[PDB]
Amino acid sequence: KVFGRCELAAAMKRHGLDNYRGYSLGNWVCAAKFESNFNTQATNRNTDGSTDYGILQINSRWWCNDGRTPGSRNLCNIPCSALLSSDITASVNCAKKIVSDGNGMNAWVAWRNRCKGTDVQAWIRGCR
Ligand SMILES: [Cl-]
Ligand SMILES: [Cl-]
Ligand SMILES: [Cl-]
Ligand SMILES: [Cl-]
Ligand SMILES: [Cl-]
Ligand SMILES: [Cl-]
Ligand SMILES: [Cl-]
Ligand SMILES: [Cl-]
Ligand SMILES: [Cl-]
Ligand SMILES: [Cl-]
Ligand SMILES: [Cl-]
Ligand SMILES: [Cl-]
Ligand SMILES: [Cl-]
Ligand SMILES: [Cl-]
Ligand SMILES: [Eu+2]
Ligand SMILES: [Eu+2]
Ligand code: NA
Repeated sequence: KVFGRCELAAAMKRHGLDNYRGYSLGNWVCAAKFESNFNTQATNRNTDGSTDYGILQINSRWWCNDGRTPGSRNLCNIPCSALLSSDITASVNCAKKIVSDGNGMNAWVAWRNRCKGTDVQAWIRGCR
């Protein structure tokens, strides 16, 4: 599923991402934009051979099992394929663990590089 901007914002908010670990809603929407362009079906290989899955591009090196990432952990106890669902419940639940891991949203390199320090509130501009 490709989410609308305000649609995804509404969904993330309902799942409790709004100011989760102090990260306001726009931070989360902004991250999704540059990780997946709002597409729950997005997958991308990383150089280390792990794969990123879903709206928030959650890595198979640590967070989910895809069965082809050697020496990896499945810390959200979930098959990676479940992060591609049009229901973002699993991604959001997993993202809460990731963001709580110590470095906050810096875990998403694209967030640090493209969202951090910017006017992220614009990402929820006009949404109810
Ligand atoms: Cl957009
Ligand atoms: Cl990740
Ligand atoms: Cl694996
Ligand atoms: Cl393969
Ligand atoms: Cl290896
Ligand atoms: Cl594990
Ligand atoms: Cl599995
Ligand atoms: Cl949803
Ligand atoms: Cl933090
Ligand atoms: Cl990670
Ligand atoms: Cl990441
Ligand atoms: Cl800005
Ligand atoms: Cl801006
Ligand atoms: Cl915001
Ligand atoms: Eu990646
Ligand atoms: Eu760690
Ligand atoms: Na894994």
